[PDB]
Amino acid sequence: SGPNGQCGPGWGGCRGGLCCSQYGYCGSGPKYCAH
Repeated sequence: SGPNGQCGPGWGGCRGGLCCSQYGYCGSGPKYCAH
């Protein structure tokens, strides 16, 4: 995953406590995990 937390086709997914946001950026919270 890129240094900014980029997730998706070529960077990878997010960490266990992290989730792919609607902007392709890894983050925590229900607003990032509960997409």
